Amino acid sequence: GMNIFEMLRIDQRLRLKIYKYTIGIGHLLGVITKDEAEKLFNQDVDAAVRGILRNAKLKPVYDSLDAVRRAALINMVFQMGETGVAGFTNSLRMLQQKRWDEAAVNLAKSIWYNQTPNRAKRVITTFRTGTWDAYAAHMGDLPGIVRLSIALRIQPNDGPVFFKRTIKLLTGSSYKVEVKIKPTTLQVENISIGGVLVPLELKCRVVYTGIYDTEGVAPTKSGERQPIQITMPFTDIGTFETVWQVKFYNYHKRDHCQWGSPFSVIEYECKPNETRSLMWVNKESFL
Repeated sequence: GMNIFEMLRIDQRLRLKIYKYTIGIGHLLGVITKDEAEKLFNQDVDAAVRGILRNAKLKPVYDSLDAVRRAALINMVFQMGETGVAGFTNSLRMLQQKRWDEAAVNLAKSIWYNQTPNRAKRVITTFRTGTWDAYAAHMGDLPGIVRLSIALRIQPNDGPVFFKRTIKLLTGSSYKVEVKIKPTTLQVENISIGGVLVPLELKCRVVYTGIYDTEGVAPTKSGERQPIQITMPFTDIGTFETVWQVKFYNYHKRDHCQWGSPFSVIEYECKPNETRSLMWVNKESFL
């Protein structure tokens, strides 16, 4: 009995305070309650279906679709409005004609996909298959988002780190690590960086610090890069894990870690889940 309401609860974060303007479960436009957000959400789903049915470009497609694929169309209209979705002229035709694979391929070429690829890929799987397969692993998503940032500075002079995205690191060195987490109540004890354990201590988003030691790390073979696993368990909400692509340089080639594109921080948007082996890592931004 999965349905559009639960689908949108997975795809659209809930906010009780205005944010860019927007509030509730993606209600476009200063503090509302949970029940009032839920009523607004139900009204907004209603408005999306009413907009489909009034629109001469969307109603015939909607009518022709099964209940599951109808939810995918409502999801798009909820996200971007009736007029925007009615602009998907070719894909709509493909859906009406039961050309599920062509529609799915065409929808993924859109700027919509590029702007919100995780949500778009789920919506597209729903159109393609007429099943809720793409939402199965999101059963149990926690309602909130986790934001965390990781920054490195080379000691002793708080020096910058550069990419070229391949991060350029120096062996035989010490880096100050800063991890900033929202919400501030979340707790971590350690981050592992390529198998190097970095104990983290809270100071003062909430800010954790440690020191990442690269003494004894082998330099990367010339013209090659390498992944390093990044792992940070949280106390209750699961484990953050990702890969960085890095090149390690020795003392003689240290000039390579003095030039390039700097990154002050990498920002991650994550979504915890009750039972998934790892939190969802939805966005990574080098800044």
